[PDB]
Amino acid sequence: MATLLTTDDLRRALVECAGETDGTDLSGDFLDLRFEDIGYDSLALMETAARLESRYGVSIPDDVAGRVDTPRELLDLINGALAEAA
Repeated sequence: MATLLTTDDLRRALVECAGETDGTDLSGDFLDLRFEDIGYDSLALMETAARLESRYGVSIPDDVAGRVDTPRELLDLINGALAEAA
């Protein structure tokens, strides 16, 4: 359905917040427990994503993205937003 952004892309966007970290299982997956693992409630990461998209150029989906509980959701969010943007 979409193939604009990539999983590795969301990774970098999330590293900007925490570059250094000796606690991450990046040898199999990082979505099964990314938002739940760290303390990133939908109320904290909300504004964080609001600015993260300011550079993307795509629309401003703060509602659906604001209530993002899982990490993989954020990726599929900006992705579909870019496809429709064009």
